[PDB]
Order: sequence, then structure tokens, then C-alpha cells
Amino acid sequence: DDWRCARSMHEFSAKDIDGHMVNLDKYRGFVCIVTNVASQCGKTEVNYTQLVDLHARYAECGLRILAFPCNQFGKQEPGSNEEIKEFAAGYNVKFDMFSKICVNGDDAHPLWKWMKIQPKGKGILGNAIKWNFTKFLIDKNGCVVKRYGPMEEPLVIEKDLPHYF
Repeated sequence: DDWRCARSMHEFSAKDIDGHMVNLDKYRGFVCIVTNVASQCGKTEVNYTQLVDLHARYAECGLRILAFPCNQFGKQEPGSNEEIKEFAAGYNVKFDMFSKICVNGDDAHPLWKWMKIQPKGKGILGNAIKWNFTKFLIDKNGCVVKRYGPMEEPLVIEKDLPHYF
């Protein structure tokens, strides 16, 4: 397992929602929020709207947001990448959308396997992602500094951003 030995998010790569591979070291020097999103879940509206809001509010300070669709939680992201892209455009999303992935299990994207065992990325009842819209806060060096649950509104992250800018 190479992914357990990575030291930074910047070591991983991921396909964006248009099918192009993105080297995540392009986010070096930015504070990031990484999150697993879904279109048909109870917290879809509050998360998209507050994430778009935090992005517009803190874009000039370097806030970036990475959104990975995931259908493993109630099958609440069943659509195609194009549908998810159009869904996100309806919220006026300007952050970075990726291709749908798994975040749990043997086939999970290795970025997500790594985040979950980071000291500040651990969960309480096991490390697995529990539901849609788990949020990880990534410092400018690519390390995980905080994990927020599916039921935590994205605005609760705001108080912590000044310490990493």
C-alpha cells in the first residue's frame, strides 16, 4: 500500500468531472476543502450553497474546494458526470468538480484512503466515511488539519480558516 506512506495531498492525482487528470500538487500553497458530494441527499442544498458561499468569500485569500461525487451513501449520486456537472452549475459552483469515485472500500480513490488515516482525518467509530458531505480541511502543504461530519454545515469551517491562510 503506497498510499499509506504518502505525506501530502499533493502526491495524489485525480480525474476531474470532464475526464482530465489533475495533479493535486497544483494546490500547493492554497488552503483546501475536500468533500464527497451527492445530488439527492437531505444536506445537498445547504452544503452546495454554503460551499459556494465560502468559496466566493475567501477566494482572494486562496481558499480552494475539491468536490468528489460519490454514490455509496443511499445511492444519492446515481447520475452521470455530465448530469452532476449541470447540477452543480445550477448552484453557480465555481470550485473544482471531479469525476465520481468511491471513498470507502477496496476500490476507493487512494487520496481518500490516505485522508481517513491521517492523525486529524481519523473518525470516531472507525475511519470510514459515514455519509454524504464529509469535509476535510487541507493546509497549504497538503496535510489534513481537520475533519467535519456529514451533518456539520460548511459554515462551521469558517472560524478555522484564518489559522491556515
